[PDB]
Amino acid sequence: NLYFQGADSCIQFTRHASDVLLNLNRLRSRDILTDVVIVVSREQFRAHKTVLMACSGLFYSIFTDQLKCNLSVINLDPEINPEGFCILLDFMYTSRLNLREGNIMAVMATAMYLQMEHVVDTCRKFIKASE
Amino acid sequence: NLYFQGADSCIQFTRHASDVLLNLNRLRSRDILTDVVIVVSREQFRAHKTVLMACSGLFYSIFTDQLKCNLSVINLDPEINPEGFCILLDFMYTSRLNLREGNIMAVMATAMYLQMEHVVDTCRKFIKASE
Ligand SMILES: C[C@H]1C[C@@H](O)CN(c2ncc(Cl)c(Nc3ccc4c(c3)c3c(c(=O)n4C)OCC(F)(F)[C@H](C4CC4)N3)n2)C1
Ligand SMILES: C[C@H]1C[C@@H](O)CN(c2ncc(Cl)c(Nc3ccc4c(c3)c3c(c(=O)n4C)OCC(F)(F)[C@H](C4CC4)N3)n2)C1
Ligand SMILES: [Cl-]
Ligand SMILES: [Cl-]
Repeated sequence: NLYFQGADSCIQFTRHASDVLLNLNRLRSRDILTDVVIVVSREQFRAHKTVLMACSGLFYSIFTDQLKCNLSVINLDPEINPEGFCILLDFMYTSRLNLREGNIMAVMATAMYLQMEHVVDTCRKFIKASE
Repeated sequence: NLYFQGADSCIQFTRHASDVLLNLNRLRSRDILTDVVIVVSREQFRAHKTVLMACSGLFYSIFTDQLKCNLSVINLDPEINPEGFCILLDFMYTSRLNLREGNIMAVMATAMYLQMEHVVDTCRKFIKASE
C-alpha cells in the first residue's frame, strides 16, 4: 504494498488521500465537526468550510475574507438549483460526479458559479458530444 | 482525460482527492481556518481537527468526545518526540512519510500512540529488514 517510493525521498501511501476524503465524507454524513450551513433556495446543506474552500474558487474567496470566514450560514444565489449543488457537494467529498442528461445543465451552471473549472470543462465536453 | 468511468454510474476525477489534500496543506501552511494547536513538549503545531481525525484513531476518539471536541489546545504525552509528530503531521497532509534511520523509532512510537496502524506496520517491516 500500500506504499511506494516517491519521486522525492519519501515513501508515499497510495490510498492516503482518497481514504482521508472518505473519512471526511463519513464525518459529514454523521454531522461531525461541520461548521457551516449552505442554503440553496429552500434546502440546507451542512459541510466543513475547509472542504468547501479546497473544492471551490467561490468558497475559497469567501472563507479567506476576514469578515465572511466567521459566518456559520452562507446563502447562495436563489437561482442555483439545489439538486445541482447537492451533486457537486457529493463530488467534493467523493471525487464522483453523478452527471446525467436531466441534471447536466444545472450541474454546469452551479459549477460555473462555484468556480469549479475542470467540472465546467467536463460538462461542456459531454454537451458538445450530443450536438 | 483527468476523469474516468467509475465502477458505479458516476464519472470519477483521478486527482481529486490528492488535489483536495494539497489545498488543505496550503491552508495549513498559511494558517487558514486552523482550529487546534497540538502541543508536543515544547513545540506547538497548528492544524485542522477534521484532518487530524481523518488521519488518526486517537484524534478520532478525542474530537468525537462531546467534551473534548470543543478544545482549542490538545497536549500530547510529553514522551512523544516532536520531530516524530512533525513527520507524521506532514504525512497526514501530504501522503508522504519522511522515514529515515535516525527517526524511524520515534515515528513508530508516535504512530502507535496516534493509532495510525498501517504506518506502524510499515515501520516494523523496515526495521525487520535491517535485522
Ligand atoms: C494562493 C492560492 C490562490 C488560489 O487561487 C489557489 N490556491 C488555493 N489554495 C488553497 C485553496 Cl483551499 C484553494 N482552493 C481552490 C481555489 C480555486 C479552485 C479550487 C480550489 C478547485 C477548483 C477550481 O476550479 N478552482 C478555481 O476546482 C474544483 C475542485 F473541486 F475540483 C478543486 C479541488 C480538487 C482540488 N478545487 N486554492 C492557492
Ligand atoms: C464508525 C467509525 C469508526 C472508526 O473507528 C472508523 N471510522 C472513522 N470514521 C471517521 C473518521 Cl474521521 C475516522 N478516523 C480514523 C479512525 C481510525 C484510524 C484512522 C482514521 C486512520 C488510521 C488508523 O490506523 N486508524 C485506526 O491510519 C492513519 C491514516 F492516516 F493513514 C488514516 C487515513 C487514511 C485515512 N486514518 N474513522 C468509522
Ligand atoms: Cl450569505
Ligand atoms: Cl490536553
